[PDB]
Amino acid sequence: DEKRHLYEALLRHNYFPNQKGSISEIPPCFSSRTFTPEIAELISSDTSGRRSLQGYDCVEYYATRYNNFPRTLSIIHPKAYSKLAKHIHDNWEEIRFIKENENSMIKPDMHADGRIIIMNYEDAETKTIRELNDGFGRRFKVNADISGCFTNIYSHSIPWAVIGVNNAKIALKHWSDKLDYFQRQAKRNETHGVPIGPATSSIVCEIILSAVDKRLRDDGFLFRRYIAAYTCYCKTHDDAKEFLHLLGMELSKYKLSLNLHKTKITNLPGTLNDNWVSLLNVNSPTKKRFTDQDLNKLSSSEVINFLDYAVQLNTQVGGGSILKYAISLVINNLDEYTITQVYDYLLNLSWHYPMLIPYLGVLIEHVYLDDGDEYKNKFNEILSMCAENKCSDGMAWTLYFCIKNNIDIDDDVIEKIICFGDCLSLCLLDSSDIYEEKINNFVSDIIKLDYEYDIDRYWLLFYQRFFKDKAPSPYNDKCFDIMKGYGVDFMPDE
Amino acid sequence: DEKRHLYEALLRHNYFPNQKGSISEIPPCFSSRTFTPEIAELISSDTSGRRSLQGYDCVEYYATRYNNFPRTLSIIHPKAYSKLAKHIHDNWEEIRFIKENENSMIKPDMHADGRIIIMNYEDAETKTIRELNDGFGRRFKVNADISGCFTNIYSHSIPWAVIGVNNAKIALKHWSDKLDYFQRQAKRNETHGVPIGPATSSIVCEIILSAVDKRLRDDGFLFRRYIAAYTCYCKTHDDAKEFLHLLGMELSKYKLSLNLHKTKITNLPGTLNDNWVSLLNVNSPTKKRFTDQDLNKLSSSEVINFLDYAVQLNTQVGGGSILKYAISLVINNLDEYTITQVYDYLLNLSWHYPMLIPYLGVLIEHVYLDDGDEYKNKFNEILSMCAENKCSDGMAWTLYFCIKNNIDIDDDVIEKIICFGDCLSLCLLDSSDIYEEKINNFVSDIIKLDYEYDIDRYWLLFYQRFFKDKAPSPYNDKCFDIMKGYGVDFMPDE
Amino acid sequence: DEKRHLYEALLRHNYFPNQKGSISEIPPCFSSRTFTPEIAELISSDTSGRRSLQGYDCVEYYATRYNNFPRTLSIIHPKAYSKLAKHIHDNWEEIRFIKENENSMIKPDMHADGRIIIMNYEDAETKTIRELNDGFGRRFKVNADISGCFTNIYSHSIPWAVIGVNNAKIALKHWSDKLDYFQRQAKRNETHGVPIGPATSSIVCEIILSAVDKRLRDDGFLFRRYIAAYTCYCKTHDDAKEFLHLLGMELSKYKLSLNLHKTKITNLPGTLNDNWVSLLNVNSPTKKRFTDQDLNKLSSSEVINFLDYAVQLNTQVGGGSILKYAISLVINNLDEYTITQVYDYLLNLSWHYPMLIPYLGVLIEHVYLDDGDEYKNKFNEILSMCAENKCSDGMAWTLYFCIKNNIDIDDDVIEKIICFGDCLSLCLLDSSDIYEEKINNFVSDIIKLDYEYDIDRYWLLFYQRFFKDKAPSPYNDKCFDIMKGYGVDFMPDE
Repeated sequence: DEKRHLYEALLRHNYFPNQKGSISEIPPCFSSRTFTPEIAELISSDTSGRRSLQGYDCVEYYATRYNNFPRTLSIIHPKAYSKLAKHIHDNWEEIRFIKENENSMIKPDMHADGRIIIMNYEDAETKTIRELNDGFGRRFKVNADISGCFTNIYSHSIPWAVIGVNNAKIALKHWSDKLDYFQRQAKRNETHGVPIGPATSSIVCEIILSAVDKRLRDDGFLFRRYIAAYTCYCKTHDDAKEFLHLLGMELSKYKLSLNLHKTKITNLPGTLNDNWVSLLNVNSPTKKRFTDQDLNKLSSSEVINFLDYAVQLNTQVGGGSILKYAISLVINNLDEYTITQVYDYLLNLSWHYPMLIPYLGVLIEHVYLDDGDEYKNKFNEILSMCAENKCSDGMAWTLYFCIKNNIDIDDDVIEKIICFGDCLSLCLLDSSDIYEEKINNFVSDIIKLDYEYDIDRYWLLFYQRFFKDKAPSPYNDKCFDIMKGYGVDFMPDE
Repeated sequence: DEKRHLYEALLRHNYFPNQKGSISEIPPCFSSRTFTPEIAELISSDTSGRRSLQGYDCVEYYATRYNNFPRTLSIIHPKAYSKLAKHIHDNWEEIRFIKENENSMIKPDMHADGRIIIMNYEDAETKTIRELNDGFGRRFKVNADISGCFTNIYSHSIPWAVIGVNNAKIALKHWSDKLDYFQRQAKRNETHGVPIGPATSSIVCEIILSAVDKRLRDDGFLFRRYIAAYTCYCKTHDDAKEFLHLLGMELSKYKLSLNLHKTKITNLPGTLNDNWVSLLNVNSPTKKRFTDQDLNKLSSSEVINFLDYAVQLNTQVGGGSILKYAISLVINNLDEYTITQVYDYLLNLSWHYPMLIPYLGVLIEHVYLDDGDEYKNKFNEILSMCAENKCSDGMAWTLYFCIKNNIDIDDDVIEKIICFGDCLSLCLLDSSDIYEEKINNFVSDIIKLDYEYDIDRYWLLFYQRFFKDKAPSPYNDKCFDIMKGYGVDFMPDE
Repeated sequence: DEKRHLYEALLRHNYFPNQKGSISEIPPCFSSRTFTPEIAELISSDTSGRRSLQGYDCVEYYATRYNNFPRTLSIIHPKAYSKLAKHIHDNWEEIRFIKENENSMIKPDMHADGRIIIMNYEDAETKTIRELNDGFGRRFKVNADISGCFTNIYSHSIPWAVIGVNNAKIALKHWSDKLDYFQRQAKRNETHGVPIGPATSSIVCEIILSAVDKRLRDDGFLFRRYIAAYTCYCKTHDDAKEFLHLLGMELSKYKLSLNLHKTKITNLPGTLNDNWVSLLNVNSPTKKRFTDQDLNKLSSSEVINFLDYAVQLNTQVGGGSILKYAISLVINNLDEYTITQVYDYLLNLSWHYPMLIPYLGVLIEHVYLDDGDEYKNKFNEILSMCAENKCSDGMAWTLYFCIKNNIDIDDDVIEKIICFGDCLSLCLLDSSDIYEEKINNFVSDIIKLDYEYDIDRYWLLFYQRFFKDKAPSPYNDKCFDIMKGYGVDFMPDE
């Protein structure tokens, strides 16, 4: 069924931040499968325990963007998440109108892997045909962005999108009001904001933005939405300015607004992709597939020169993720002579740009890591940099490389891994079991605070220790106990 | 013979604007062959009829350049053209000194197809060797342009070029005076200007500019002429400024002048082609021929990315016809998977740039045009745009595609095709025979004016209707009758 | 042995300016082998003759850089050079500490060909791995240059580097003091400067700069030296400014200084090579080797378009030797159809850029030089340009092409070859033997001056005439006689 596929997707696949489909933002050690929908029903049914704080906090995760900026992905506390996912499942026949929207490019969809939200998933041919087809006969292309979107979505506006603003205000139960309550329970009983990364917040965002899409559609606008980005194709500048006005009205009705540093009108014909994308692909040494693998295999100077050219292009343009695109272009066709050179270049690029650390997972088997302890000092210097810059995805990926490849990790860099206080980093140090006593000091400092929001901020670490019998639950409810009795592990093996 | 080849070329091949050798400016439905030299002799011999207006007007044709600018090509009225071509033929032993000029790159020449004027015809190897050989040892490259050339060539200066200015002024018969008269009869008995596109005006321009070439040659200048463009190679800046001075004097003697927005001195070594040409060819995915066709066949992403890069390069440089060069680079090596994608990209580019419409004639058989009437609305939206922008070559090419592929054409776009009043468009609508009555209203409005110049502006439409027996001749002379009796058709089949 | 290999290298291989390893700065007609170490010992042992001038002058050679700037390479007078080379040989166990330095990239080393100093010699893979390895984890890259280095190295500071500044000042014999004296005797008994091109001056420069390298090393700086260029990799800007301060102190202690027009701090990650290098290599049509030679063979338009793109890139960037790199990329894979076109393009580029003349030695066999005397006028027009611009390497290479290919050379260009007064040019005219009498006038004007420094400036011409029995020695010492008796020829055959 599609209800069952959504129920699997909300918990087994898209609970953790898993929207990016090329490389994940979270290392593959952390997996949310075995958190089955029946365990979510049992958690929702459980009513024990008393909480002194309204709502639940989230395990935080600062992922690095192309400009090294942090984006705070969140792992919802699972007692607050099981109710939210179960509510979205039970109400799916009244929610699936977001699937029938045609202006939302990334939306819930029955993906084969098990997910429902995968950004940048559709193939290049259809994307090109759509871009030309919608750019047919038009003069201007308007790009608009919602300012926060994740930051300031109003949860009380979830019924406003569903049955209208004034009908919902008069009505103040209906399914969308309980959805608003359950979404609020996900993040500290707070009206504004949604945790970034779970598909439940993507569904909540799609529900609110589908009314905006409906009103923009009914006024005859050619437009597409990519999460919070609206692209409009306009025969004249009348359409260009009036779409911006109508989008501003429709967002302001649901308390949202437009990012005016991201608004720009560009005369068609522009570029189907961004300009740096075609600059890289035109100069890519892999741009032609030769149908024989020896020809497809690249040389040392070819890959290195393309990587230098990508570095200059990112310094000179910087409009997008130039390094990640360029590295994905050359990463899978490396010859054995290249692997050490491109590996060290990736070490250089991963230090300077910590979002490039996941690509280091491709080469680690082919590179002989023992060497003369060069890579040993490299990964620790990266770990120190990720501790310094407060970057969670680079820290977690580097620690996944350190435990998976058994490379030792220094004490002084751990002094800042423990002091940074990223939860997912501390779960990796927790799964190592060598640093049991520095982990114990941190969790004891959390418990001695007697602040439930800090325990909810480190719920993944606390649950991993409780499931590994190294600690008891810090909660008086049965949620951790129902998780552990059924075998829920958020750091599972194969 | 060469006299006979010129006589064929003036009427069968280069009567209509046919100078461009890669893609024609006029669709292949309009062909000037079967207008044989014997029919031209019979037209010249005929002396019947009375005309109230001095001279004849021309069928006008606004072709689109690389910057979307119109250039008004002209189809000379054939009673005024037969006399001109016959006069140039009879006097060819006194005209062929323009063929012996060595500084005129495009000039009358015995081409194999049947033409005598083909711009951009010589191969790249000789052009490169000439450019290096003439750039041997020199410091500066001067580029100069005649301002109007076609716009303000003085017809009375045709004998001035032939026998000298003062000798011709004292002489005021010689063959060049009758050539001046016959050239004036081509365009409304007007002294200034030549109809752009016939080879007779190219011969007239070469006759006048050969004296300029002779004087510049005798003063020891290394220079080449491309229609109205002079390139000079200079050992110092003394040569650079003095060539500009002498060219200004020699043009001002024959009443011409220099385009001073097109004058520029560039220090050698510059670029053999223009800079965007090498930028495209260096980045072209077809730049290396592999001697096997599967390797020569291109992929989807390769062609699309090169086309986006060409769009950015034209937006960023714009110095030449970047899109046409880039499309000619990739057009003939398309794989079957590409054809729909590159076709839609060409639809996007043809709408924005109407000179790119002729390339749509390459792909139309390989594209299944029935579809879901998408291409049906595309070609009509292009037709509306060409009606709006007053672009004749895009209109004529799109109509040639519409009749040849049998795709239907809307009434409201025809409301502006009839209102634009391009003659060659109305001959396509005339050959369709569905819109017989809107054509009849236009020609009746022309005839009711009783202005012979408007009848001469639509002589091709009037002759096509008269030859198809749908209308009588609007002329009291026998020229149309001698044309029709011998079977002259300007819209012939095979 | 390594002492013997150095002794061979100082005289047989690196006496003449031979540091560049791709194409030499001096044509292959001039070779310093057969000037064996035993002849150097016999010259050093000889004590006859009286000289009225202190020291010896050098045969001068203005080589053209990438910006057409002259660099004055010098061929040391061999009586002053044999003593210097023999002194460096005898003291090699006290000099070889410059070989153990790890921050000097170009230094004495046992090369296979016979040299000890070859700049730009190490392979690209190690250079890339070193550049990434030293750029590991750092924020800034400091580039610094010694201002003159060759121009103002203080010879009295040779013992200052060897045993310390104050110890050497108090000591005022030790081996480094006699090295300072012998280095002074090389150039006119002058304290400042070293003749550029002999390896003895490279050894003298390495001796002085190794103390700077030692002090910079002991203060924990990651830095590399390329002759006179220091590159430093810095974790912060504290290291960046403090390295510049310490390098300025260490150079000022040995009387040197920093080129402050060549000092710049660039945030890593920059470019491993320069930016134009990756721009050329990414756009190079030879960037992928196909393992079959027909595929590796290039077409006409491909090479010509890459050469035009290189010309624009050098006009637009100009940061390095863009033309020489681009030509070396395509020079060895030319197809037979290309050779004439790329040859004429190289003629164009050699005229405008005289450092590109040596590449003309690759193509001269494949090009049929007889033709219609086109290349005959080309090489003479180049010879006139090299005479005009006072460029010695272009003159010498063009004359090597003229004598080797037997192409005639005009009298009026020889009027300026004789008037320029480059010594190596006059040795080529001397070896031709046709122009025996214009050579005789020049050497008689030199001898009538009775200035020993001019005779030392043309010692190579004087020795070549004396060894060819066309003239007697202009020296009262036996050095020329011991050279000729053992068969020393500086223009030898095979």
